[PDB]
Amino acid sequence: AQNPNCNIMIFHPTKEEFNDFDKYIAYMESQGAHRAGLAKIIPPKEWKARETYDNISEILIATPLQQVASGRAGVFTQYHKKKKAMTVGEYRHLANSKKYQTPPHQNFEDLERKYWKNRIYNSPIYGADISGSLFDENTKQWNLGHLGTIQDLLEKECGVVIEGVNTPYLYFGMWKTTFAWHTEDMDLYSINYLHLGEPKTWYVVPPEHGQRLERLARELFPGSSRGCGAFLRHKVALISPTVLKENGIPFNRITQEAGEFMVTFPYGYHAGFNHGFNCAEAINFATPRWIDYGKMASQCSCGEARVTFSMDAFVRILQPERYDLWKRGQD
Ligand SMILES: O=C(O)CNC(=O)C(=O)O
Ligand SMILES: [Mg+2]
Ligand code: NI
Ligand SMILES: [Zn+2]
Repeated sequence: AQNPNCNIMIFHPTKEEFNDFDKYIAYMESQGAHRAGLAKIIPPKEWKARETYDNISEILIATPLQQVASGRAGVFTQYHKKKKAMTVGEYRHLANSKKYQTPPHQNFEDLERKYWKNRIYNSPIYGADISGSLFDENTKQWNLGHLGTIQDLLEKECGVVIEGVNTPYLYFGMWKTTFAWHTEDMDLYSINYLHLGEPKTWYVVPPEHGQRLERLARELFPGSSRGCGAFLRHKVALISPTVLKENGIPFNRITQEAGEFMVTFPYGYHAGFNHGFNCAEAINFATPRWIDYGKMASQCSCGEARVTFSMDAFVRILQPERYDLWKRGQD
């Protein structure tokens, strides 16, 4: 068995190997990358996402989200308070202000220490979940707006044609902006490209150990667990690495820098934080290996998780028994 300790693997494809996205994902899996839940892909030196980032300031962040924490420093939830619209240039200036800017630090480990000590005492503002793309249309390799769609994969594997579309999303971050512990919708893959700015630190639980994280979360968030049998789908709970280690939960960590891709694998729980002003692009995708994970994915039906249009068909076809209850949650 390849990668039996479930380490995060880092890949350096050549420009030739960067042509065929599906083939490269399957290669990485042949080497055991999926066992970690997360892999890094450093693009060949010949590649670029676009020519420059000098002209992005007028992108609008219609609904910036202030991430307000409750709990203790290593075990907390966050809620998203909606703020007034602002441009990317306005958000960048805000990120760099004395109130929000990255503190002085020695290295990524020192900054990570400071994040976990102090996150809860601040409420950073995240420009998350913005439909759009920063890939040039002429970028032919690993262009996250030109991937094969999940609806087409389902149709190719299973023969059933379904409605829905699959487009990318932009994330503009600042120091301390946080992504809570989650798997993707329908336990899909994700791919995330850090276009510019400061790093993103990731934590990940191997898919084979995801239920250990779920059991800890039920213990640590006992009201939420009574409310919903899949409350991590709400994407609000944070647990620090120190607390994970105290509770014996297997996990790994890695820091993504600008110009690098991360892939999350089906049922790989992940969480993390941004180091300072940055911009990432991410999208979900599927492969043949995903289908069995999609059929088994948990679902929130309490009403909180509320998701895209395109998840309907995935539930309907892969999980027909659960469909009626889940759809009630959506309505
Ligand atoms: O970058 C972020 O805030 C969150 N990203 C992801 O969870 C992802 O790409 O799957
Ligand atoms: Mg612009
Ligand atoms: Ni994710
Ligand atoms: Zn729920």
